[PDB]
Amino acid sequence: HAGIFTFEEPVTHVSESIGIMEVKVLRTSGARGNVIVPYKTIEGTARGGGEDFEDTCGELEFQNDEIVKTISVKVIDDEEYEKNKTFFLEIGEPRLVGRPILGEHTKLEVIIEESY
Ligand SMILES: [Ca+2]
Ligand SMILES: [Ca+2]
Repeated sequence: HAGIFTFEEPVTHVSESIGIMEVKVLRTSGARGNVIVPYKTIEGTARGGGEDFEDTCGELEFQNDEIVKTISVKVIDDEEYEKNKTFFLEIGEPRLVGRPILGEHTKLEVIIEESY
């Protein structure tokens, strides 16, 4: 009963001026025990390392009966006019600290919409 872990949706649009994007990870079908869920950002046409966004990777620890957590990603606005750019987040194999598992949405494409 350890849970099935998922993003809300596989694609999201955010403004280049959003500042901080807050991405949710949901636990469904069971909330028993402490579970570690790895996550990471991956570049698309948007560049990481603090250029278009800040690299954000690590692990979420869900406590017993905890069913939602947040990954906060810094999205960096600029003064250039360009096309919309993309990056990704992924969640990795969950582990107890009966097994927890990944659910429907395990890769998320973020489309950063030019703010002008
Ligand atoms: Ca930029
Ligand atoms: Ca821009």
